[PDB]
Amino acid sequence: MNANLFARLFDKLDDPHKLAIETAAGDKISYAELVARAGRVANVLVARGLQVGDRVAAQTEKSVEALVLYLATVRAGGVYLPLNTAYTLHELDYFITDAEPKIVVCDPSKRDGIAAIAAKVGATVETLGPDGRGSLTDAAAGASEAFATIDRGADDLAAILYTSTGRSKGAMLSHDNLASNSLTLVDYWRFTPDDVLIHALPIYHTHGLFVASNVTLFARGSMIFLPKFDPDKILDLMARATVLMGVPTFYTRLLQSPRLTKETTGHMRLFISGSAPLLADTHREWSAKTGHAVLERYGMTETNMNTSNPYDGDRVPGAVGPALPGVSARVTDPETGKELPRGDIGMIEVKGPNVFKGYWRMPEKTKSEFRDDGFFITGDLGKIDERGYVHILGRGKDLVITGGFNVYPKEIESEIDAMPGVVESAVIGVPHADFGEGVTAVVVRDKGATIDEAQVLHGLDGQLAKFKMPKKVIFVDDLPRNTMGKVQKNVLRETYKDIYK
Repeated sequence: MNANLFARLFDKLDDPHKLAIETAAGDKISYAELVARAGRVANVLVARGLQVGDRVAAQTEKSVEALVLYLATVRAGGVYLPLNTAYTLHELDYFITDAEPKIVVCDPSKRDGIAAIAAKVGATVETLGPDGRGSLTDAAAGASEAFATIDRGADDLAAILYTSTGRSKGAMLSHDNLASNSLTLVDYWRFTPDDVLIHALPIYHTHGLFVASNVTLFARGSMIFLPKFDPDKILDLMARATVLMGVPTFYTRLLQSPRLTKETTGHMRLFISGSAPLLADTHREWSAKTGHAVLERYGMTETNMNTSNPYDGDRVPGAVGPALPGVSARVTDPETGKELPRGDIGMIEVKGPNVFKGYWRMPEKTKSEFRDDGFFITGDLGKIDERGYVHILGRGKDLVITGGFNVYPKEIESEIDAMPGVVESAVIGVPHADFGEGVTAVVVRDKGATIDEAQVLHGLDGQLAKFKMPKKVIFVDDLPRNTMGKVQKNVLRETYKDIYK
């Protein structure tokens, strides 16, 4: 039947009156109520000139109404284009010009400001504020709820999400890209209609917009729709929720709370982290304080989710799990494009029903990033181990070259980080008359941890090829980090420039 994501989500409901969404104010919206809301908004969009295939660009603060706009856009056969709330009027000009949306929805504060930009591409402007009120909401109230969901095929567009070295690119995502991936995750992450997801992520990125929302809705579960992340509120809610999706900072911040215990997390079923790697130390602490594991998973705008750690059993250090059902992952020589033996490091490529359709109005870039056999070149370097787990090892800028051989610091860092007493390691290359660069590990230990330099080197023995062995292990109270909290390896290289003199 209809491949329209809205139809896949809402066509057959056994229990339409069950909770879909609890708002931050505590309002309850059933599945039936959510569908009706979407019907009213879809009627407004069509009334304002939205035709099948047109884009709706939306720069909205997070609200249930903003989520409804996404659903309504796809229902009406439109292509939903969320835009980071951080974009200035000048920055919006780029996206609106590139995408040529028919409708632009923005905060009431920008209404008159975006008028000229919108007029340039022939778009109509509506508004939606952080409270979910605005011209869109005014109009929807007076619109009919009945709407015939537009027929769409698997490969028809549902959304465009822009990426973050060149200009920002519009990733074209199909109905089946979105439906296939979240349906796969419902099963892989063992969701049921009894699940309650704490939703504290932005909805202008893949994670909060698609993964959290679509997985919950395909599962027939519900979400508690928070406007933003707040450690105390989340702790509050865990007593009556089952799932949390977050990013590492969620977990590290939560860990800083005396409130975090086995009891306060006793009701929870599943914790997931994405976007950036969790430290092994954080995995360990979370497990020690709460009794729970935290699942990690590899994904990106162009591919949705590619892998996930298994629901049951072993996390592998440095890895984010095997390819999900339906998804193919491989590692290739970055230049020649030939697949490498398992365990060798190269370019990660993925193929599957999750992979996007290309970049909007950028045919040459689209051509260059796909192999002849349909695999998408991710830009990420890494390896796939003999167990099939994917290890992401960065994007190549941090390369160390020792005795003429390439070394990827993350490969070594994950092994050291997995050792008891280790908070975090940073592997760098500094001048070494014999090897050009000497592999060097700089390690933060737990207060009073007993692990020493010899123990780290012994632990690495056998785990990695000999040429990758650090020549020295240096212990420090902390790592230098930039204002964004990223470890500064240039600073480390300056500090330790003379260690092999």
